[PDB]
Amino acid sequence: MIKVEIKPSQAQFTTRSGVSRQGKPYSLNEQLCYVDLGNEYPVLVKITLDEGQPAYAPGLYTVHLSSFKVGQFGSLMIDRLRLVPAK
Repeated sequence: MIKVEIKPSQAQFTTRSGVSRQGKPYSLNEQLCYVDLGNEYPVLVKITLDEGQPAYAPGLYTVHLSSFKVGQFGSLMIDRLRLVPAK
């Protein structure tokens, strides 16, 4: 479990439907690169939704280390480029 600090500056959240788009069944809601853990201020870490997750909480959120399928995919890639767990 890792923590992120998705600031409200770009914390837009659009509820995703079952099928928002034939290509992408769920809408994307990415914010910025923020993590509550690192050298000091939010390090550069995005909680890439990757349509596998919705936007959650503005300001502060947590990007699970297991914020991706492990073993089932083998990679934390499912929709697009994803960042490894912050630490």
